[PDB]
Amino acid sequence: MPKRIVYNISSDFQLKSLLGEGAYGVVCSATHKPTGEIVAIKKIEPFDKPLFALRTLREIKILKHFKHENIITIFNIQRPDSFENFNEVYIIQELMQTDLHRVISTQMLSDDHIQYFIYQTLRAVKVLHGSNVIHRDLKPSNLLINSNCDLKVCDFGLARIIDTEYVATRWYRAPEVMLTSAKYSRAMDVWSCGCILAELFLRRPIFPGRDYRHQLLLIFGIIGTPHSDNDLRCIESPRAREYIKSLPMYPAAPLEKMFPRVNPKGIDLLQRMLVFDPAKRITAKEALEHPYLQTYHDPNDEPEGEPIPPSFFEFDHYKEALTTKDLKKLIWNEIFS
Ligand SMILES: Nc1ncnc2c1ncn2[C@@H]1O[C@H](COP(=O)(O)OP(=O)(O)O)[C@@H](O)[C@H]1O
Ligand SMILES: [Mg+2]
Repeated sequence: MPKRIVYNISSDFQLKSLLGEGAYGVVCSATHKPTGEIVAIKKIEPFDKPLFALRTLREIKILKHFKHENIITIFNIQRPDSFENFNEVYIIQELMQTDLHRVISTQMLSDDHIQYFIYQTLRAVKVLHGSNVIHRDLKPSNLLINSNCDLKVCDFGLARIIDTEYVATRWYRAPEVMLTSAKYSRAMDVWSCGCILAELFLRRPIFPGRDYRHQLLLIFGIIGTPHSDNDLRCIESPRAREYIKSLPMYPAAPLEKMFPRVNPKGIDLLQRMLVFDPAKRITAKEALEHPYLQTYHDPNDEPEGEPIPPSFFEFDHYKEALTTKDLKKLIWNEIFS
């Protein structure tokens, strides 16, 4: 483990390996000496900028509010010693074996495993959506996987309650999001799920855009360029509609020929997810009922979720901006709840 990685945690924990390292979070596996149980600990420094603190607060509230087989299980959160020296949050969770990005990049998955993985992802999206929560950052690296192929979603800080900012990786973001100030919608998560399913089939990301322009170019190269007014109707900005009209007119690609080895039923489901008009995209519930997933579908074992009021994230609607001191107290009081 790199010496540059410093955790200020209980002596009952012995850090083992670095699992993830970014500008927002750092994740390591650790041995809980007292029990010999190995866990994952996510370290976050949330108070340099408001966006980091907001992301931290949403992540911990969602983690502590949800209980679902396809949502990572949180075990504990370190209790800070003093409000003054409180500058790091440590989230203790169940240790998973790997993540779907690593699996896709290292394994030749069978159609059955692809079905099971997308099924579990959609089952988690169903409960979030039924609770009026959109994830906004679904992608393979945020899907945790165990040896028995159980999949659990993580990284809930970019979530919003449906009623500078961190944004999802461009490769998995819905087109309408990069074309205007689109209203939050469940359809954006479904788009990400479509990108994840396409990636499972292709074994590499399907829309690896180098930038905003390129991303839209790759997307339309596959789903087809919306041409008529009716198609361009979902786009609010007239400037955005004009820009789309300046792109080449691509027809929808023949996926049956683009994926001759893939299960036809899987391609059908994929085409129902990667639709330009967000309103025409299949819902998570409908996707679970799709023939491609009949082996796993169980209408009596797919939690619908319970509505969460927007006030759960009341801070997202503040007029007079929140100070970092305001956010520090909010996170502190959430830890002790
Ligand atoms: N509970 C966990 N068990 C095993 N690995 C994990 C766990 N949580 C995160 N990871 C690893 O750490 C990476 C980053 O974690 P993530 O929670 O997505 O934070 P970030 O906000 O930095 O993306 C994941 O992509 C995964 O490889
Ligand atoms: Mg992540």
